[PDB]
Amino acid sequence: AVPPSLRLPVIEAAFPRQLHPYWPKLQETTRTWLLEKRLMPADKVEEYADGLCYTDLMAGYYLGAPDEVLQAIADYSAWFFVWDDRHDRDIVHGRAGAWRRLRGLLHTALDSPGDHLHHEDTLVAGFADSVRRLYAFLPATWNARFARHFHTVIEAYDREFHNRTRGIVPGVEEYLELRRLTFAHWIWTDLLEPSSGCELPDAVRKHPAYRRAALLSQEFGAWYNDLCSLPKEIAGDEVHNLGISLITHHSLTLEEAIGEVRRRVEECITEFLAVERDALRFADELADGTVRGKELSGAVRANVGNMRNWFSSVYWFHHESGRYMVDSWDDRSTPPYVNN
Ligand SMILES: CC[N+](CC)(CC)Cc1ccccc1
Ligand SMILES: [Mg+2]
Ligand SMILES: [Mg+2]
Ligand SMILES: [Mg+2]
Repeated sequence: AVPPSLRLPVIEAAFPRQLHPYWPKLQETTRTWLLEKRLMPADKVEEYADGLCYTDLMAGYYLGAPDEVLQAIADYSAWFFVWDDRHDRDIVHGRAGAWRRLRGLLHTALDSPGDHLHHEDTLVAGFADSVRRLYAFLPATWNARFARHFHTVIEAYDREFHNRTRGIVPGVEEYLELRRLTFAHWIWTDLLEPSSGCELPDAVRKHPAYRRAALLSQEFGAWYNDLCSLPKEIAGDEVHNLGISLITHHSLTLEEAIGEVRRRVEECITEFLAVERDALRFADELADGTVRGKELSGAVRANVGNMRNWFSSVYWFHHESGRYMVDSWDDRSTPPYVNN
């Protein structure tokens, strides 16, 4: 039973969950990978990894992905959670130098992952391994776009580091802009393409229906994370959360902020339903009788289907994952699964 304040009947009724058939193998393979890359200590991997549901989250999203593509995405995503944890810990412990160096190494590795496969920082080596594998699926033009997007993500994380160190809470619009980067909207959107086996031409992926459907899917995910992770984030002195920006710059109470975030989340769903019709119509138009047209149509249709799957995957992930279960921690400011 989902807590009343977080429950979204529309998701539960109109966005039925899906699960990729590779999930059982995926869960164990990512667990092994976390252990082999030493991204988490062995006993924490044993106690916590499965319960974190990181593979479940990706397997409920990129339906139809080749197993190897799903595996690389899942490893990358688990890495990404561990990076969020590292960033948090560096901030909490005032490790400005260690963060600066990691930030620099990630920019470098992103451009030449092969060279960093056995780097001394296991977090960098893990990143390089997943990124090298992601770069092996589609042409270099897709790789360059992924890299362009992720350079931007790294810098958003740096801005977060400085906000939290300088005690700054972003304004609401400032936050909403930053959140498209810290949640990595365009990375998850990029990864739809290797999942359906086709780098989409700019003309296709920048079609206003495709763009808007892709945006709304990610806005839902980010803002629903904000709604559900708010307790953990308040407990851990995190300042980046739509609710926190509203309490700060619009003078709402906690109750009022939760309500306003919920409303913005619900609106995302019905805005998506409307644009989804246009995106699927676009998918139909691409099927003009030609082989290429059919390829493009099928890929857009699969991608839009997965933009829809993201809603239900993110929704349930927040109620299933140990990551947000702050009520169960002895110290609410220090999640048990992070390296402190
Ligand atoms: C740190 C969390 N994460 C995933 C790695 C980084 C952008 C965003 C996210 C949170 C919850 C669900 C889905 C994505
Ligand atoms: Mg976080
Ligand atoms: Mg974060
Ligand atoms: Mg959060």
